[PDB]
Amino acid sequence: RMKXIEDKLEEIXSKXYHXENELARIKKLLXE
Amino acid sequence: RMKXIEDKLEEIXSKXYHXENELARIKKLLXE
Amino acid sequence: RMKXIEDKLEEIXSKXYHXENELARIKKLLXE
Amino acid sequence: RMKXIEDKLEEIXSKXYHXENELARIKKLLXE
Repeated sequence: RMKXIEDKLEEIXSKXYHXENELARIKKLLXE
Repeated sequence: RMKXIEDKLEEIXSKXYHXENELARIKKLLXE
Repeated sequence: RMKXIEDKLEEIXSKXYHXENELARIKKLLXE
Repeated sequence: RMKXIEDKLEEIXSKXYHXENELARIKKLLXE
């Protein structure tokens, strides 16, 4: 149930870091 | 619980703006 | 509540089309 | 309800593989 959905949403937290970091992978291929 | 999941989904709202804006970062590296 | 979370997850459906289509924006900047 | 939300979140699992694989599409356009 409810708490163990909340603790899936706080995984989908991890995937929305890994969104950020692996876009910021691409920006720094495109970079400094 | 339920309402404070809904108010996580409306964070995952924020990450799916930041999807958009930081793709639209890349499109404008690739741009005008 | 429950049904109106389900009908947020089936928005986050829409954002995970717009993931796809606006990556496939970038692939076709990078293209045919 | 609850279990069939959990089994939507474990689809949004599939979309956050397809995030990964179709970014890693772009990295290997940009590549080896």
